Amino acid sequence: GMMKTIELEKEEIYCGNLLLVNKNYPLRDNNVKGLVPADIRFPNILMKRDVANVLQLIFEKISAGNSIVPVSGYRSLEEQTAIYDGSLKDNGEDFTRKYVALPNHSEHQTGLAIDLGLNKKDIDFIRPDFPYDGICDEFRRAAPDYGFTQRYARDKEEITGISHEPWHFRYVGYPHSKIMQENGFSLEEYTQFIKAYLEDNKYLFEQAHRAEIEIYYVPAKDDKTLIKIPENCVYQISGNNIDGFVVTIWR
Ligand SMILES: [Cl-]
Ligand SMILES: [Zn+2]
Repeated sequence: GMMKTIELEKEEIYCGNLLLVNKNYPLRDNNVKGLVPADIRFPNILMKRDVANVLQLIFEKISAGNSIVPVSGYRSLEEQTAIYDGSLKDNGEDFTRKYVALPNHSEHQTGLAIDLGLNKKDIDFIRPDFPYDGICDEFRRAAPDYGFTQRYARDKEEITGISHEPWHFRYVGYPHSKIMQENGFSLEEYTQFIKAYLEDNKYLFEQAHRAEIEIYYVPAKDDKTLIKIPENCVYQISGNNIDGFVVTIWR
């Protein structure tokens, strides 16, 4: 059918589900919209609306009931700064650099990241309990089917700059989360990987109808970046927070 041109300003590389935010690549757009409470039972834990909806789908699918609680979701700049400086004081500099993201380098400031914990009264905010057994592990194994990935694995510490965290999950959206799982990728790795697939060489994701999904990378131009899309497709576009765009096409 008809194709459609999308025109993107360079600053849109700093918006979207696939932002890479880490020590090297800071958040450059503090302007998160569509934050809502993740759950009636925790009004102070906010996250992006579609991400709260997805988190509810996962808890329903695994029958989590009340055994998993959200410990931290969206954090503003002032919250992250207070957490970092308070951890300097309580825990020391080595621990804090390994476990608390720098202000403006925290995925929590995007509304796409969530810290989860077993439901106890004894919950450590910085280290909540989220083991690789039982219901927490059911979540962990279901998560990539729904757009979530465990962000900081032990075998990727040298790449992520952050120590192993059982409890921290990041929404990137489907099928990206599933492709990362199949390949054992951290987000750092996936952000490089997808650059190998340009518009004339798209990555093809397909399960078993369902539907075919194509994904490709578009480098950002200095000014306006031009992307073509079929009117005959649901699509998503995200910046990668560095240098370009990932386009996802549902065929
Ligand atoms: Cl066109
Ligand atoms: Zn976290």
